[PDB]
Amino acid sequence: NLYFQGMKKEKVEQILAEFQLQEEDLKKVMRRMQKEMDRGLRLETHEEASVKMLPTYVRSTPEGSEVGDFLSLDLGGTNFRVMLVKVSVKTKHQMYSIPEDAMTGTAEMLFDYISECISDFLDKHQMKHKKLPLGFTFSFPVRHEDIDKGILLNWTKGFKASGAEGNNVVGLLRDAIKRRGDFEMDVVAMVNDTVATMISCYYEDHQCEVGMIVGTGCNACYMEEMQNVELVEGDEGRMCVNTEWGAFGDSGELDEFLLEYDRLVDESSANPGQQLYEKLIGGKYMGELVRLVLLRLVDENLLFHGEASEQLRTRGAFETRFVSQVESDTGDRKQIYNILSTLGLRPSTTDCDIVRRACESVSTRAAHMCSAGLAGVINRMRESRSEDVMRITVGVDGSVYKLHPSFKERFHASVRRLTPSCEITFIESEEGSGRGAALVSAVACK
Ligand SMILES: CS(=O)(=O)c1ccc([C@@H](C[C@H]2CCC(=O)C2)C(=O)Nc2cnccn2)cc1Cl
Ligand SMILES: OC[C@H]1O[C@H](O)[C@H](O)[C@@H](O)[C@@H]1O
Repeated sequence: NLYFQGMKKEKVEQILAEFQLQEEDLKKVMRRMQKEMDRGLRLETHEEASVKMLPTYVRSTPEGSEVGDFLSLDLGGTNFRVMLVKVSVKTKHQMYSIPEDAMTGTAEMLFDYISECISDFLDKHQMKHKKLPLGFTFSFPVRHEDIDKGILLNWTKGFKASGAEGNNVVGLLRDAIKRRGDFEMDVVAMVNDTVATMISCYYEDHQCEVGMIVGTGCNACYMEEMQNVELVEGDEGRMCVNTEWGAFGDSGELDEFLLEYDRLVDESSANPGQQLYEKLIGGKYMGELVRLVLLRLVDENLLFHGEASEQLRTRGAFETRFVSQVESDTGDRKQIYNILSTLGLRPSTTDCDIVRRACESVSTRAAHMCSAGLAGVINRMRESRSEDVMRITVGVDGSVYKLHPSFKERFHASVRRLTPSCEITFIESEEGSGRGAALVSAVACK
């Protein structure tokens, strides 16, 4: 019965319409983000600011860098990456899966693991004896005192290792290295992944002064005028600021836009009440948002005969990669069918179409919300600079931006609508977070 199949779809659409954000909604978000950014930069309001605008101590500096071998560490997904880079060739690269116990255990365990992975890598390439300059991409909010010293403000993205928050991260790393005592490293720089991504792209294209990650988490950094970074002495040149925009909304700034699914995701997360804007966008949460929408549709007898399988009712079962796979479906529904069948469902073609619409609704909202953030930053920059038309390059990494079949296109379109009088070039970084840490280390070394 097509009429009834059709009636189901119309009811689904009414439910999914909740995810829509009009252009004026996005402008509001953008303005509110810019407001929060202003607040993070100012001494008077930094402590209260949800968007921390953390100085990175990465500065505009004359051309050039030290040459040779640099080790780069990259922590901030569940995979830890070690990279040898010769200044530039990524001579060698190894990725290591972080055990469950290390991400939610003690900082000692986490950093012991990291140190072990480093010895493994140094062994695979017979260079454990060589004392190397090391750049550390550490993808969490850090309050820096310098390029090589900064305290972890709080874990995000489900990290929970005790004894890390409030401590110098470079010290934690150094301590773990010393405890193992089988190699030595000169940790010269610690940067955020947004920062590393920007640096890696900047190397290729000097117009790159913004980095953005849309991966497990979502964040951005940009080159701010020193005169605007009240938290650091000096008015000359530029310094990269790590926005930590994922925490936008943590003070209520997004309340009118948060849906029931968002509340649910937030409440089941490792950091309830935190990173709310990130929870609208990041790959850690996207598949779960879809899962909750699907459960709602099942509850309304709109999907899967009103029955959800064990798998569909399993936390994290609807993987963000499935959202990407569903929206990649060519129209034969074959990809969608296979995902849902593996989730223990017996989907009809209508079921498949509805799941497609759910995915599109969540991912479009993610794209649009993300666009308001980036537009806020770029518009801010254009204003801070003398600029009628600002031509700028944004370096981007992260599986959501890179792998989702239509996120990038929706995101770009929306950003462009919100940034007239800007000309934004987007570059997808290759090795960005790893390569960027080595590059910053080479510059920090000179
Ligand atoms: C000429 S360069 O490509 O070697 C280069 C120089 C400058 C820098 C800066 C960071 C860039 C990023 C965007 C921007 O406008 C400046 C750098 O490495 N700065 C730095 C490094 N260490 C300590 C303090 N500052 C990086 C790089 Cl790869
Ligand atoms: O990994 C992308 C982002 O994830 C989270 O938002 C982290 O707090 C931030 O530091 C990082 O840049």
